Amino acid sequence: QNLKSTDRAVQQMLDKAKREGIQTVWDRYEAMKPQCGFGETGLCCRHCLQGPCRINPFGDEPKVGICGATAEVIVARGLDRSIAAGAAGHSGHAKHLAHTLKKAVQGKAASYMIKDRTKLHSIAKRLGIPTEGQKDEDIALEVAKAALADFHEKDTPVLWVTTVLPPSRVKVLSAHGLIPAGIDHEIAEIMHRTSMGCDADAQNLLLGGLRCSLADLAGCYMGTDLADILFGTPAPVVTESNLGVLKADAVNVAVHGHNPVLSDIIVSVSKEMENEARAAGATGINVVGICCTGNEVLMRHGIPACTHSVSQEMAMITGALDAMILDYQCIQPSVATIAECTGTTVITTMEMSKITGATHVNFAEEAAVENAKQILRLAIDTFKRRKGKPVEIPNIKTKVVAGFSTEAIINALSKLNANDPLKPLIDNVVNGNIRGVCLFAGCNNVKVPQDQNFTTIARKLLKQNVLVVATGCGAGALMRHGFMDPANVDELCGDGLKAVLTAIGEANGLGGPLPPVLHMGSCVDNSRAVALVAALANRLGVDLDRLPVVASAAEAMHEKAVAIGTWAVTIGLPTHIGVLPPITGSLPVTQILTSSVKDITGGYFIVELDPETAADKLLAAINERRAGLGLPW
Amino acid sequence: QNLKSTDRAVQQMLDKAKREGIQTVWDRYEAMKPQCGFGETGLCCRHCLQGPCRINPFGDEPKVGICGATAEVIVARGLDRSIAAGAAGHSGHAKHLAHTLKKAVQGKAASYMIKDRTKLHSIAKRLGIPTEGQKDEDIALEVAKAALADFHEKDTPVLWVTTVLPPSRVKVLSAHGLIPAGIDHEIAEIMHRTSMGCDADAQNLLLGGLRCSLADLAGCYMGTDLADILFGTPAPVVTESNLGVLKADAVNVAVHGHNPVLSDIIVSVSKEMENEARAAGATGINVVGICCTGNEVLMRHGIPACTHSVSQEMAMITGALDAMILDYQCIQPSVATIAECTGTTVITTMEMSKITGATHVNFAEEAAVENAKQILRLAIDTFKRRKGKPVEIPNIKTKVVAGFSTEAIINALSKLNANDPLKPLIDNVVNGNIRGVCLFAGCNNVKVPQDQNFTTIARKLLKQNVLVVATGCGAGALMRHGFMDPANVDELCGDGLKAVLTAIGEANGLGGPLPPVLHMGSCVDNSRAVALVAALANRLGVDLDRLPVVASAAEAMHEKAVAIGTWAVTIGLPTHIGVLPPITGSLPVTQILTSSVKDITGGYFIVELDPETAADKLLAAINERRAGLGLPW
Ligand code: SF4
Ligand code: SF4
Ligand code: FES
Ligand code: FES
Ligand SMILES: [Fe+3]
Ligand SMILES: [Fe+3]
Ligand SMILES: [Fe+3]
Ligand SMILES: [Fe+3]
Ligand SMILES: [Fe+3]
Ligand SMILES: [Fe+3]
Ligand SMILES: [Fe+3]
Ligand SMILES: [Fe+3]
Ligand SMILES: [Fe+3]
Ligand SMILES: [Fe+3]
Repeated sequence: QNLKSTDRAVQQMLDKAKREGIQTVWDRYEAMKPQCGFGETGLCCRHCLQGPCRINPFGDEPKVGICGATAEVIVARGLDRSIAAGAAGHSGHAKHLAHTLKKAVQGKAASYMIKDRTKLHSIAKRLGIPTEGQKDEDIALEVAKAALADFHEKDTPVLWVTTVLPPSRVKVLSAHGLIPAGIDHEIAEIMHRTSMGCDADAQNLLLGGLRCSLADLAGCYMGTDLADILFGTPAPVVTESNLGVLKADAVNVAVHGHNPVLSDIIVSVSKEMENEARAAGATGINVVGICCTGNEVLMRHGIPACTHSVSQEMAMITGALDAMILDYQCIQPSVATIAECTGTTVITTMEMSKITGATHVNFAEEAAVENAKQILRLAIDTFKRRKGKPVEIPNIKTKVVAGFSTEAIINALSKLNANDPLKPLIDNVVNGNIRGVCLFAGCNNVKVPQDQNFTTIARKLLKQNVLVVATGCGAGALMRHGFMDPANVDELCGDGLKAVLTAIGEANGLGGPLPPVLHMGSCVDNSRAVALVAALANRLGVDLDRLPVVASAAEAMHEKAVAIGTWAVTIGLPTHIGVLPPITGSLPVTQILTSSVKDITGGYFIVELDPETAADKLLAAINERRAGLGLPW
Repeated sequence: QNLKSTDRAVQQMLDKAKREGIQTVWDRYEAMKPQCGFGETGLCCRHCLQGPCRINPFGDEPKVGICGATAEVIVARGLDRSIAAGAAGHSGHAKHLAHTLKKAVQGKAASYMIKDRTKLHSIAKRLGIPTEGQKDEDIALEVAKAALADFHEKDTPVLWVTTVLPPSRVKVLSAHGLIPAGIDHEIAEIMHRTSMGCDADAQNLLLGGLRCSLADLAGCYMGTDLADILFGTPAPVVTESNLGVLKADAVNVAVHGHNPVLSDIIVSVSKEMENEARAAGATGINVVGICCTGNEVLMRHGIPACTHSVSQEMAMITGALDAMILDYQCIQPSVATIAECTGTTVITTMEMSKITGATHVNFAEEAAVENAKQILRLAIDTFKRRKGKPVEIPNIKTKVVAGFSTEAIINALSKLNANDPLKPLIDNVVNGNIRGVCLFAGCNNVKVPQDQNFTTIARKLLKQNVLVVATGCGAGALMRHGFMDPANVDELCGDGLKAVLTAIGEANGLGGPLPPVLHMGSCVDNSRAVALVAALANRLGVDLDRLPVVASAAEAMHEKAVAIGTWAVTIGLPTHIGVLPPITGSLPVTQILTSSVKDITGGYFIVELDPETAADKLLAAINERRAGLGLPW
């Protein structure tokens, strides 16, 4: 089972699933092998009913699609649609939060409110919205209107791009025509240009993809901005992760998906139902996280994270998961059938994401508290039904220090230099105590033993004094393996990094270092890493493609991960991806994405499936940036 | 070659291509066989980097995707993305025309103007825009603003749906949640809901598809509305079709693509360059049409149609095609490589649709006349370079009577009943001289001998007194086979239909009947058929699902054709498709689309690849509607 997952709790549940005959994601993967090589390389097209068209990577015919589409075109069109799909997900999440904010301040949903007034005013100021003499509710209405306006064409470009990157970066992108005109506008233009008989030039297609990836970035940044207004900006928090956070004697409720608009409410209501939970024989309601909705409630409230990504079904295999409350994205639909064998109540809540066989509760912000109580009552009913049933919760968990929003990081550094908080970080980059910054992002993927690339790469970088930040299921992988426990700093960190983590920690009262890796939140909260890197760029007077900052989607899966990787490249970062995207069928497309894009945006993809080699390549990319700044490395 | 195309001119060019060694679409199809059965049935997913996933139609594993996605989910997600892509194309075309109109009336592009003031005011009235006391330019600005506003969420739903269907139909659709909230909003929500780990219920997915198909309808109707304001509403016109419309002694310039914003200008400028063409040794500039941009200029100006769809490369094989001027959609990218062997100058004009190896001219409405002259000068240069080269233009052409906009049809019928123009049509439906109405729409497809299904089905329906209307490449197929020549009415039409076509023709001065089939325009102008059918519905006080009206996408190919077929179903029509969409891998999805959707919208798909059988099925659908109205059949 260590060939399926490096997580010992997951391995234990894989053994239980095997003896109980419950099929898992790894079993379904095995049943899919050998997978189609045309699809894996990108050399398949189904964009019209003359297809499917395939092209042999090598050899004889077919060499070209029926309409004449070349391998270059086919691969670039497929990739562009994946970017658009990812942008559609992140920006659908942001759009939902925009409507939620508008409702809150129009007095239509009093379960929601402006919790972070400081963040509201700073976002308003960034967008050019006047705050002097205005009611907070009016400023917020303007912010939510601006958010909605970035989805369509208007007299300005997408402000959640142009106001969040350095002017010099905006200028470079504008010169190449890459600034998005509107988020849903770009998604639709991708779907148009990639349909049959339209764009058929790889460079032109890929430029469109880069622009659509910035629409994804805008959705991510908008989502983080709106969620912080509504739910609070994260600050350091201490919690736990892995399946041992489930408690046999409690009602275990997982929040799973991406958008916390309902699961933030679940967290609140669950505490006010502690006595109703007790009347049913439980100690309490134990809300736990899965995937990014879990990250959201971890970062804001310290809710423990049960599991992530590819291993999500394992939480149900314990027998102790009374409810799984779903919104959208990255939810394996197998959960609805597994639930019949495990006793879990799987509940969908969003109209555009239902799963056959799950119970649907139509969540409305207007009714959030009532809907939450209905859902938790189902979970309580379920707890009662498992009276007397043995459960097998692996007694395995890690300590997690998290909550490192960009504001939190700036505040932590400000204890070393109150009026120039970024300077202590920069000083330690210059002197080499911090070699550079690496962001780990993205999913797990069944093709890769779970977490093996995140942990292997992170260990090498941390020994070389790289400041490692993480989001999403990359943060999930690292937290489940102890990378967010400060007790592991001596083992994992080089001496320079340890010194910096210790100096900042001790200056923040902790009598101990910051954790080895800083958890910056959910996938949309990759936008927080952008905010940090852009602030560093501003403070140094250079663009992001001169900073010693890299990204790694070390185990990517979702179309959203492709979008994030592409915008990381577009904003100027060397960007590692540790699974193969469907590009190898076209050398010209591969060469653009891994090399000639450098001449457009300064960033580039590093495709490398061997994680030791990827770490070396990421270090070389960091060290090249250091050399370009005239720094030792 | 009659196994490739039923068009004799195409067959002649296929022989020339074969002896010259020029590969065609049919050759590329042959090289693709056998095609992938997983893709053909819909049982392939590439929505995440754990794929590709395939499901065996029958037999053993794989039975489910890696994430747990069932065959039902996989098939419904694929279909929904095709609908979204089609909506993206039709509504990208409409959006372009909206911006063109706005520019025209803001004084930014004086090559464009309000040509149809009556249509402008009627559209304004339909949308609720005041016209009394307003400058036309201000009414138009309001109409273009409204057009742009339908792309995004706002306080009203998409007006180019809710104001163009009967209230009773709007009510049925609203009750099922099917009215789109915004065109690009729906496209993005489809891309989101279909991404990994989101919507996983076939009925829910398909309802989303139906709603997105109405966003496609809105784009089509918007496109026709805006093009009529700018370029004029079609009225009856007489021209010719097929390759014999090329002239060896002239500069032959094909306009090809969909959006006529530039090719309407090409038509104008070409006439003012007749003397510059003569100085170069030509008789003149002979503008000819391909595909739907060709239909647009045929309907408005009588420009002859050279060819359509699958046979587009054959126009180049003649050796006499000096330029091919491209916008977007349905352009085989092979044209750019064929042009090196045929001497044709292939010119792209739109930023989001380039083809490697073609010459790009950046068209701007602000510069339309200048850009057109640059392009035509290239075509003239090309004509000169073929001084002395033999050409082989098949001496094959048909006479085409076209220009039957809905306004034109109403006007024609008004000569039989001035103040109740629809009543003569209804009277003849009731008495059986007109059995019903069939709309032929969509593309040719290399899988089907070109035009064989359109002509086979149309012949059977016309003998059974069906009034046949046609758009797009369905109109192209029928025009190239003589179905738009009134001289063929005696051979093709039943006695009842002949009597009606003759009565209307003779009442319009023609001393002869209307043609056997009425050409209602381009693919967006499927919206004109909706306008006609909705007006009939209004006049009878029933909804469209009670009218004896059917649709047939008899040879479909493009994602746009899937969108049109789906909205034809959604508005209440029995809708034949004569190629297999990728649905047969899921019986539940097939059953929804061909049967249980009847209980939602009253329409349904009829999937039938044998064209004689399809005609019988379409007649049975018409006759069932007649029976439901208590009429003989
Ligand atoms: S778009 Fe071209 S390559 Fe794709 S399926 Fe259609 S014919 Fe084949
Ligand atoms: S979304 Fe599911 S079915 Fe599709 S490729 Fe990914 S794992 Fe396979
Ligand atoms: S041929 Fe396998 S992915 Fe299309
Ligand atoms: S396996 Fe052939 S279309 Fe994917
Ligand atoms: Fe995910
Ligand atoms: Fe993610
Ligand atoms: Fe992910
Ligand atoms: Fe993630
Ligand atoms: Fe994830
Ligand atoms: Fe077409
Ligand atoms: Fe069409
Ligand atoms: Fe078509
Ligand atoms: Fe067509
Ligand atoms: Fe066509």
